[PDB]
Amino acid sequence: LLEVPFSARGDRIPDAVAELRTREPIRKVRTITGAEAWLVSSYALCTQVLEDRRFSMKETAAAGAPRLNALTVPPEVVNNMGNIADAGLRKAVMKAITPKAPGLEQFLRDTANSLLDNLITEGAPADLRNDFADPLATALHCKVLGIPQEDGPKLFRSLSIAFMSSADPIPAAKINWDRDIEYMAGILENPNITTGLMGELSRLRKDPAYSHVSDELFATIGVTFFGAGVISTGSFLTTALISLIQRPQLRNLLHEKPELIPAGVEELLRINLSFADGLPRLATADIQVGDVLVRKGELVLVLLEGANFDPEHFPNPGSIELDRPNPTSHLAFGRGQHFCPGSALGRRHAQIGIEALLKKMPGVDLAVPIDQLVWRTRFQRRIPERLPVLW
Ligand code: HEM
Ligand SMILES: FC(F)(F)c1ccc(-c2ccc(Cn3ccnc3)cc2)cc1
Ligand SMILES: FC(F)(F)c1ccc(-c2ccc(Cn3ccnc3)cc2)cc1
Repeated sequence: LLEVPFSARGDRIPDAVAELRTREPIRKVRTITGAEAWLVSSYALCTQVLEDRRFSMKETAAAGAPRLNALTVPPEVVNNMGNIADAGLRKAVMKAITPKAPGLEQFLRDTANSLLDNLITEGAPADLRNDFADPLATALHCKVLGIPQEDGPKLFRSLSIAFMSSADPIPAAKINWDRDIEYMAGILENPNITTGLMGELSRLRKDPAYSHVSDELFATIGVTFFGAGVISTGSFLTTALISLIQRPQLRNLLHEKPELIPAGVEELLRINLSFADGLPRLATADIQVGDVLVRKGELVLVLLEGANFDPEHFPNPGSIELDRPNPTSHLAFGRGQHFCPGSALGRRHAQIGIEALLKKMPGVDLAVPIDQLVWRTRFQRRIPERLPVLW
């Protein structure tokens, strides 16, 4: 039986996705746990699944369900956004993580420019993942959360394990989870934390209108938004920079006309292979999806690059076109109930990171042949361990 995932490489889509989309856009596969699942790979069917709440994210955590991979968080946390909504906290969380907070965009620029200055001073080769994209992501999310910049690196080092995609439970994941929860609980008791997401959560925690919300949920919001945000933005920016380096004509165009960078980033989002696995959902009813009657209790995997390279929806899908008529209709941030709450911040992180890099390193290029990149395996993202460049 066809095993997923197909390839950990984030620099090229396997030829098999297109043939699967054409012939079997919903197809039975085996996951790394040994469970069976339905892999959905066309734009039409991917959108159907994500927009039908009966395909439940929450129920993927039920005991005895077929699993894509092992949980790395407590089962209740799989429903974290539903818990946030039920607590009446959605508006406050969204307001705290907008890229339009005063001084945040300028903080992003100053930080990106400082990171790039340090690389230039040290001399090529430079590692654009470990010494640019991930530190930029980490610094951004410390500022967004309102926590000390010096705490970022230790929090960041949990993520190589927290976002593993493993057949079995991971002992280190619980060690790091409990420790990072204790950190965020301490932050909520820290009177000097008055800004960002944790500053706001700290205030709502003492507000009688939120008296019933548990201290547990408040800390969980901090841990999960730091982790999801840092791993997602660092990983997306890293693999977007590869796609840009691989396209010197686009690199030069965006350097010459940086007003096109937002449109470029939107296409880089569309063609991005950062998510290593399909998005998992558990059917809570018998539901027809294409030629398959998905049965209650079965696992469905929504393959984002299946949708995003679907030639029916995105003609010439492998080509970056800055003037498509449906440019944000990609699924890089998902779709439906669980659409990424950090999408605006993720866009701005990448836009500013690319703007700064192209200004400082207009001649940026890989310093090793592309096949020498080492792609992380059994992880929820596809990323190179190091991204060596010259300029
Ligand atoms: C380019 C950057 C990003 C990408 C590509 C991305 C991608 C995604 C996708 C595809 C989903 C849907 C998962 C699903 O439906 O199963 C998602 C959800 C989520 N994202 Fe992002 N994300 C990014 C940035 C961020 C940031 C900056 C934050 C927070 C600061 C964040 C926090 C979350 C959270 C908490 C969820 C869970 C939503 C839910 O369970 O309803 N992400 N993200
Ligand atoms: F909202 C957040 F906190 F961000 C959040 C959102 C979703 C998850 C999630 C974790 C795993 C799986 C799949 N899976 C594997 C084994 N069992 C279920 C699906 C969803 C976790 C946290
Ligand atoms: F170990 C910590 F650092 F504490 C840690 C552990 C796990 C998470 C986590 C947050 C969300 C999701 C689901 N998810 C992925 C992309 N979008 C949603 C999975 C994992 C965050 C932090």
